Amino acid sequence: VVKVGINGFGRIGRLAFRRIQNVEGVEVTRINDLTDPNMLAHLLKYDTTQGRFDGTVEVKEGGFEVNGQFVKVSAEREPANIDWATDGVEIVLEATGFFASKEKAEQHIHEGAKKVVITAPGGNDVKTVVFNTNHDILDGTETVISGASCTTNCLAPMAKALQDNFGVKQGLMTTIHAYTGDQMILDGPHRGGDLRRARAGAANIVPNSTGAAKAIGLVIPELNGKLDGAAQRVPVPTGSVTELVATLEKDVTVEEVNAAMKAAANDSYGYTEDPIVSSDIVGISYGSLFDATQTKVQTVDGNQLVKVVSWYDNEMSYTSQLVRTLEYFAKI
Amino acid sequence: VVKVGINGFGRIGRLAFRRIQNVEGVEVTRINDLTDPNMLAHLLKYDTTQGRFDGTVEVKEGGFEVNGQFVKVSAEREPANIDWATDGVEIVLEATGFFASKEKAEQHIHENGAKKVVITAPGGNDVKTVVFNTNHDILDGTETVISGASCTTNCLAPMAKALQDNFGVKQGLMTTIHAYTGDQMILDGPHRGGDLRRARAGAANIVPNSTGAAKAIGLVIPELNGKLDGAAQRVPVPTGSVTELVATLEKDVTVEEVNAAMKAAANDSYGYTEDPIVSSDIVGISYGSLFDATQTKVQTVDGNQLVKVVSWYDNEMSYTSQLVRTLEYFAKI
Amino acid sequence: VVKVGINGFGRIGRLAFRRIQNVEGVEVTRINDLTDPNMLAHLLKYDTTQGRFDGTVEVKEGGFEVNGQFVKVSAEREPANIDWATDGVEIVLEATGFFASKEKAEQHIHENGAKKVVITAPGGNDVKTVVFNTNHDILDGTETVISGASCTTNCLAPMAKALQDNFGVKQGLMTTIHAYTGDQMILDGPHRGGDLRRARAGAANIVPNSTGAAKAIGLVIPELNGKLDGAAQRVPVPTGSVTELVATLEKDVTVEEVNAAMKAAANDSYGYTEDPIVSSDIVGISYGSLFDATQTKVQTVDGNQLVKVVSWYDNEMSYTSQLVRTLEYFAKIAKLE
Amino acid sequence: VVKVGINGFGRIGRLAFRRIQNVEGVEVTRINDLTDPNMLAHLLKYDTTQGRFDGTVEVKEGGFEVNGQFVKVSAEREPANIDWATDGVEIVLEATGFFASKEKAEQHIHENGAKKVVITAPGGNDVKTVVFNTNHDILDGTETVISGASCTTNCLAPMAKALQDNFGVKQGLMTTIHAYTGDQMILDGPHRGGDLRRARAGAANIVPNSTGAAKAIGLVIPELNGKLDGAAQRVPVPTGSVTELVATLEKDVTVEEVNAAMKAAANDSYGYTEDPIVSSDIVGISYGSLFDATQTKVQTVDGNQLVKVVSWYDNEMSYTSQLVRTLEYFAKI
Repeated sequence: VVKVGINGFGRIGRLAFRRIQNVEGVEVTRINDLTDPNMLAHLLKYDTTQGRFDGTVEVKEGGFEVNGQFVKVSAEREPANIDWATDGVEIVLEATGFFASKEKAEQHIHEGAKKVVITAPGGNDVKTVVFNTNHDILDGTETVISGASCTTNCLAPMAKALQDNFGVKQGLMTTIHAYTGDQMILDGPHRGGDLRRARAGAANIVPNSTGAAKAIGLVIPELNGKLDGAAQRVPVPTGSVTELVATLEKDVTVEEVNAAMKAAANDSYGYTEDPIVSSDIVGISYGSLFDATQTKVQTVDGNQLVKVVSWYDNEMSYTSQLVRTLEYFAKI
Repeated sequence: VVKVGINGFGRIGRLAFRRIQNVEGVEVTRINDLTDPNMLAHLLKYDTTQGRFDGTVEVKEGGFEVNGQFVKVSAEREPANIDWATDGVEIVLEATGFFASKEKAEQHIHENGAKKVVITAPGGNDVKTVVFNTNHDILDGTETVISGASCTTNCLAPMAKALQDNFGVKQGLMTTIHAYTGDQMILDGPHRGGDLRRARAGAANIVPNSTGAAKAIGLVIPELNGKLDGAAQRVPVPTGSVTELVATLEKDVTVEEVNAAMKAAANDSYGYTEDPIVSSDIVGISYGSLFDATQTKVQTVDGNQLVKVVSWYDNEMSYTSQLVRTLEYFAKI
Repeated sequence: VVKVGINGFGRIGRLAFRRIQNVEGVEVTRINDLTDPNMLAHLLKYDTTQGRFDGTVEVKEGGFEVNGQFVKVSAEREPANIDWATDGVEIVLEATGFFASKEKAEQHIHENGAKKVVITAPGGNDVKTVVFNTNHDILDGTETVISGASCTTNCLAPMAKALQDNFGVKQGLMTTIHAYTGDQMILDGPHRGGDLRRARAGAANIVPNSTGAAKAIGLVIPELNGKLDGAAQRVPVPTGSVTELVATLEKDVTVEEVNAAMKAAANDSYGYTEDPIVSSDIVGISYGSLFDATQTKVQTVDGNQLVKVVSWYDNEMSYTSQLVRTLEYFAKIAKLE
Repeated sequence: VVKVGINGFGRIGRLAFRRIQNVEGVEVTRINDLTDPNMLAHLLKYDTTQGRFDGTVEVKEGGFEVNGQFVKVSAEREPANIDWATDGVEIVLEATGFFASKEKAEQHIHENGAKKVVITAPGGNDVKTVVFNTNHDILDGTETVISGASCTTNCLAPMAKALQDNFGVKQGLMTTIHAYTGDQMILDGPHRGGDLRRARAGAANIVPNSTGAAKAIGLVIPELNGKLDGAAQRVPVPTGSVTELVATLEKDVTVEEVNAAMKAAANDSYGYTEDPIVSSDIVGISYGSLFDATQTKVQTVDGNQLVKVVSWYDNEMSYTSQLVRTLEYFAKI
């Protein structure tokens, strides 16, 4: 029974919680967010995209009581004074976004938590892990690691599969992504200065930058600098799809490509041949779901351009990955 | 030429600036906002619901150059620190929503600056609230700070008044199927105001919500004071709203009389149709309120009646048009 | 077990089918629809609003295999040519919309056919309209064809009923902030029914629309006959709706009084809540109506009162849940004509 | 001067009509549609995505009176029964989608018929495809029936030809993040064409969908025949689209070089922009395609380059604008 502690109860934090209620070896014994508990309890009970909470949530003095089981809920501002140990928390899921550094993160470790999985990007100190793609790089001596981004978790299994089977020369990625909470609901000043995220998110197709373009080299070394992309935010509250147009070190057919993805299938990387749409991936556990129906292999004058597509619930897919990385990193 | 100053370049502020461009005799010579001029310029040029700006917008030293005309853009945190006079501003449109009291608003008014102020919100105790063409005749010219009511009040006012002048209103409940607003979360998250419903994804839910238009209609129509109440259902539409009013009248009526009466009350602020229009059809209109005769109802049961009247409005542009009419009028009084 | 047959595999038929998988004494053994089987199987496995099918669906020779069970799927144009008996179907759910009359509906009831039919269309003359847990007591079992009312009525009835039984209703006006439906155009175009409002883009407008719920509510609650009337405002939500009733009562009341009464009338078809929920929170619910105590208003002005009560409902699964609950009951109270 | 007749008053037809009201020397004198005139008149006046009609529309005996001018509105099912010649119709905009072939579209050519036809869909074998400002120079003026291509083709063409004429195109793959259209279901249900993806709620999903603009780009830009292939992702926006093209070129290039080439190729049909716009900012434009320099990508990995260019476009109005540009030229040619 791996005891988890969540710091930051946003979309990712709350979904992390939910997902853990369905994973056997793991369970949350301590939550720490700055928001008013009644507010957090309501948001956990009612979710627009992920649906009602599977169970019951009742506010109590120390925290909540989820399905006849008390869960401590604190509102500590600094990792320093979060006595995770009192509740038996051995791993901490840092998802507030204010501790994206090796230093900030380590604060959770005193005696005190033992290991921390960061949601934000790593840097020199932190290793970036996309479960079932490169969690093998973890030896056990790590204290802080990153679960990478939602987009990386979708692109990795797919790109790795292209690399391992045919070898990738280079490629460009385009993600038709759902709008996120950092976009304006209506045209207004985006405190980040982004002239595009300042526009109404659910009323526009909004071009936007991506980090999974380069960061992909931190998960799949042989691809370092080989891939680049962008995104197109669209009016869907959750659910995304990644398109990778690549050039390979070997010629292929649609069937070969599709086959290789099926061969690479597991709990984190699924496979379909059903003509599905966005809504069909809301809430899945796969961090990425290859769509064989969208595969393309254009041949013109002996040269090929390969197109492979993968769907992913930018919310639950990403969360399922975080939860899998947690349970593993904790058992190391 | 009525010189206007805009404090707060948000949705209202920007649309107010836009409307003024098609109102001869009124010009905006200064905008005060804390946001980077470049961000503001961009938002004035490109608008999702109201369209591309009609003309040119350039960021120049000290402000903007819109259609060959210069507009100073300042970023003062304190109203008293805005020298509206140096730019010839005689009347300020308080559109930040941060100031809703006679005291706070009067700061604009001094010698280094403003002469008159129109706040875009319920203005407090010592402030008259005006819905153009409904009660602006109460302005004697001496007042310093006035209120232009709210977007919902401007829709409700002319409609309710027509019911009062023709039949007498005993009491009534109102429901506004309102477009979502910047006040709501784009995706489920902690709402800074603590509102558990505004905390929900605004463009993906029917969201029940309180309002005070019907409750403070007495500030516009004294005879209705305390006679009306309501709420709203926010829906996945970026702009455009409808206000339904169910009430009890003193005289018995027919669907025909209520509609005829509304039509007679029609003017530049209160429109009238019989076309089965829909919400997008009112986006950007100039009427502060548009009565819809196709949705009228007069239910008679055992001698007693319930009358249902409906009016459309662009919670953004309808309101804005009303604010400009009042600015111009108040300024010239 | 009540063996049900579905005729019309649209939103209603498919959801009735999913709901039945969670109801023990009922199962579907025959589906009849003019659509290519593969298309239907796909729409059953995947659903934009009600989610992924709970289990497995495969196209097989002559029908589907759903959760390890075979279900025959035919495409008979005429009810007369559907051997419902062959599959053990005792009760049929007529949801195609093309057999909304008693005479037309009875075509399912032949020798090698079904015994009882429940239409999803409105009823009226020789067809009783039934809103389970509100007026299913009007069924004696001898009836051949009955109606399960409309999505709107199954929401309104339990609420209006409580107001009547406890305080007495004089009159009232209803407005439903309703999700857009399949009869609306996805983009502005000629609506085949000639309706100028349903001709407009359903997911990009607040669209006024007329309902008959309030008018024919008397068919379900005789006392309220002619006492109610209403309409709707279709809004940009693929599913999930809310009904607001505004009425005058026989006696004075308080918010607590009204809410408490609604809570007292709560059961499986009529839930009660006090949480400031929102539209997406009732998508997929099995309640036929969910009273929201946070929206109640009792306005008292100069001695007179206007009472406002609001109930949420998934215009799809709530209605679907009520039909299944009516199918099962009608099937077992069933007496051979 | 040029009198146009419209057959099929759906989205394309009604927009062409509107667009022509703002085009000098072109007037619509005859409309033919099977739909009831009152429903058509209503759809012309009110439009969710393109806004209220610029003027007045009134139903009259045998037609409409638009902005004071009468227009004949008939409902003949067979093209042979439309006496276009009576109204002075010299050219016909065939948009019913039921005569997308030379011999069929030709049924419009007779005594009381027209002299030329422009179909709004891939025309067939003996029909030329035309994207104004990129290849209308192939019109000799003696053709009877021609095609204005598709909405995506009018977007992809100029951009694609700019790359060909400037650097030489090897191959490329297109992806259009497209607005949902009339052929998608508003809610999940059986799609008439058997398409399992178009059967899904188009205003509530990202919907992968096949296209043909890339595979048939050769009918407009010969050198590119068979070098391009694509697909689309329909998203929840009522109108407004953007085309992404990833290709390999004959020459090495830089971002600046590509953008500059695009700017140099700009004109009335092909726009250029460096502002970080969004889809709604594109609704209603007259460009057949608008290149966005802010989205250009030129990736260089070990000496090999992958170029990505992007163009916005209103799948409705951009394409409509192209159609009337072509209609006018063809008629005068």
